[PDB]
Amino acid sequence: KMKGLTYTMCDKTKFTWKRIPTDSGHDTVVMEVAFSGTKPCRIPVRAVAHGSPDVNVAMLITPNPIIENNGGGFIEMQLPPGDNIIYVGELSHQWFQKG
Amino acid sequence: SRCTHLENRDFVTGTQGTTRVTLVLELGGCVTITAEGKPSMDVWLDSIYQENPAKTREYCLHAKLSDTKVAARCPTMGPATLAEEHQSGTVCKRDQSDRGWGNHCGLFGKGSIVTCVKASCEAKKKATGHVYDANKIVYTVKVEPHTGDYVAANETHSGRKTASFTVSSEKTILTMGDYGDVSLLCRVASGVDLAQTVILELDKTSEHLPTAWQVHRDWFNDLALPWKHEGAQNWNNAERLVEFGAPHAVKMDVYNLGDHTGVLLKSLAGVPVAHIDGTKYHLKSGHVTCEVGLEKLKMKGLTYTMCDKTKFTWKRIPTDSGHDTVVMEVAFSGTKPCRIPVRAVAHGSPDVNVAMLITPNPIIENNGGGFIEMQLPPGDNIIYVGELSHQWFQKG
Ligand SMILES: *[C@@H]1O[C@H](CO)[C@@H](O)[C@H](O)[C@H]1NC(C)=O
Repeated sequence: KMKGLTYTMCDKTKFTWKRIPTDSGHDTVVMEVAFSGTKPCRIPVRAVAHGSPDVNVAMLITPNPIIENNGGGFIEMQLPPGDNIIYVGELSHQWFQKG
Repeated sequence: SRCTHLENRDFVTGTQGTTRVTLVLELGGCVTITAEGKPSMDVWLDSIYQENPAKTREYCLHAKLSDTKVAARCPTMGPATLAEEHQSGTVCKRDQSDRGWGNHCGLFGKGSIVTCVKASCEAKKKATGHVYDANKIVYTVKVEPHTGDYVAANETHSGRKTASFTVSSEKTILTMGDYGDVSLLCRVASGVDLAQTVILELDKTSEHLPTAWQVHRDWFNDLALPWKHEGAQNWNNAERLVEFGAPHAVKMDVYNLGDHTGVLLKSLAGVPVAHIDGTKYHLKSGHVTCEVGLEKLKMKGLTYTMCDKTKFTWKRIPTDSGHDTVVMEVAFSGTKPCRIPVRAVAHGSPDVNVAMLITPNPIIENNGGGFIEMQLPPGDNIIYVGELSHQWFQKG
């Protein structure tokens, strides 16, 4: 079963990193975010090929990423080569993908 | 939407200037009707039935054989005879038996022999036929407004309306609550061939059989068994379940040809069933032709506030219905009646909304309204319900 598909989307303003986007060595990117609302909610995660904001290119490895009353901040994803911007609502981080 | 409960469906589409749509409605089909600026409607033929259709010919499946009586005569004395030959409810055969001296008979030759067996039907071994009357058959047509309410097949939509079409039923108007009126005229002769049709019925209490079968009139009259009409006392053609074994002196051998139920059931394999709800005999296949009047339907809540785009969640995530439509249901968390802000985008082209809704002007009410059905172009799309979104891939 998919957990929390009926949860509220999180407030896009209320994110911070705990751990900035990082290459895992498996072509995936890993990260962790904190969220500051007192809530269980669905994380608004996406990524953009730089200069093309319309097409979301985030292939998540963590499907339907969710923050819970304890736990949930960690996200893993895969991205196309070249410049990308990762977003977690209003958080963003320019990511360059190798090869 | 009743027509999501079925894997047979049709979609009918009128322009803004449409009135009186003409349909064929079939049992186990369902039609969704759409018109620009009108609420969409699910319309279906619910049932075709009659209370107590006229019993025709009964058939007997298994004979109960009794009172085998024999009489025989010596070769000069002409015909042997029994009173049985003239009684009701007997089967008889007349034949020639070899006779001679010691066959306790004067002369060597062939003597007349007659045998008669009393032949009733075995208890509950009847196949009764029934015939429909165009002056007493009821077609039932059902309608529901294609609202944002999802209700399962074991549950009933509160906006569901029913029209009976007897031959004595003219153009009938159903008030779809807040959605205005729909009118129906279904012509009961523009339907099933009731002269060609018999409801064949065996033992109703048979736990491992159909209640009845819908069978052709000529084929039913060609069943090769003993038969009688309602209230008649004795079987015509009782011969059909009795064999006589070749004569031996003063014997001819009466043999009961056994229960023919399995012979019938093999000839009824795959044949359309008919249900029997006590006195009501229902067809399970067949159709009617209707005109549906859309011209007095109203759009509900076009003057409601658009909903707060932030306050949505899924109850049920976007899903393929199998009809090329996508279905979903959303909750909304404002304490309100409001118009749902629904749209969809071809992925990478955010400007053109591609959501062809099947639920026009989708609305959330103080109870009900969250369900949405729509159609989308092939390839990648994003569905939105305000700030909710879901990437949808459309097949073919
Ligand atoms: C329909 O079936 C479901 C599943 O068994 C059940 O939860 C529900 O109460 C049923 N509805 C009605 C009205 O029978």
